[PDB]
Amino acid sequence: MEMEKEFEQIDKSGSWAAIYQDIRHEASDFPSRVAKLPKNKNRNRYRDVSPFDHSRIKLHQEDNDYINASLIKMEEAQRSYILTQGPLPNTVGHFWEMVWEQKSRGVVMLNRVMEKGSLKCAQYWPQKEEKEMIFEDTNLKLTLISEDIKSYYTVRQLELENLTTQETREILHFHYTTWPDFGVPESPASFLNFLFKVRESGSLSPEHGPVVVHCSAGIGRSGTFCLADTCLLLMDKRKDPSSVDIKKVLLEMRKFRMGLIQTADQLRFSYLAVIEGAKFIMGD
Ligand SMILES: NNC(=S)NCCc1ccc(Cl)cc1
Repeated sequence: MEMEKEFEQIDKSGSWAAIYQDIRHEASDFPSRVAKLPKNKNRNRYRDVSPFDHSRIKLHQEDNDYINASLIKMEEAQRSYILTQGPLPNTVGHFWEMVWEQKSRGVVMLNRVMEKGSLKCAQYWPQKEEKEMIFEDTNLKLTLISEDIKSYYTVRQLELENLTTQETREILHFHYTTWPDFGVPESPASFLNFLFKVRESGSLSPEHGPVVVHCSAGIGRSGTFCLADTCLLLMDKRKDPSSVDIKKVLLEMRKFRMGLIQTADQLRFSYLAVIEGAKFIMGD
């Protein structure tokens, strides 16, 4: 059912809460036993947000291989995403180890370090060229190369160096800076512009490892980013773009990480972004 019509029908009937709860009821439940081991309590920002064992990213070390991060693999769209929490003071080194090991080109950040007067994630990247960061636990060096500040987002060029082998790579940091402290944006225009800048970079393409995407918990804003991308790609690929069912794509993605899309307002915003983005995808 053409999603724009399904949209006006849910809006006129005011049933966003009822649709959202049906998704929560049908969603997959898989074990997260590694996440709940006592040695990992300080590796988790939230007690109720864990990666499933079957889809979790493993760090390449014999000691403790655990990070709060999941591989979302979309078979028909031919896209992969890593979704992760905002790094903690004791997981900043693990975060950059995962970027290195998975061969990612891009990091997508959808939150500010401080929101609502509290810390939502660690200051995990350098703010001045001349003041580089060293992570001694994972033997990595990170340098700020350049920064381009726009009204809705910032793009940064970083150098990550594996101090063990002296190999270096360029990482792009895409930072969406204007998501409001409460609710969702009124228009999806600046979010869609941001998604098209990430795509243009090559960060989402098969010649690199998966893009790393985060917010505070790595399920809400992060969920919106990957749901919109995948839905617009399927609308480009299929003979009938009106066959794309956003609720079915979201349940497929929830097989790989729990809780993706945290509120009925984030679900409505996801429909709005796909509907509006399609008026470029279909030829404009
Ligand atoms: N416009 N001229 C440039 S960018 N020269 C090279 C500087 C550089 C670039 C990328 C990385 Cl990862 C590290 C260092």
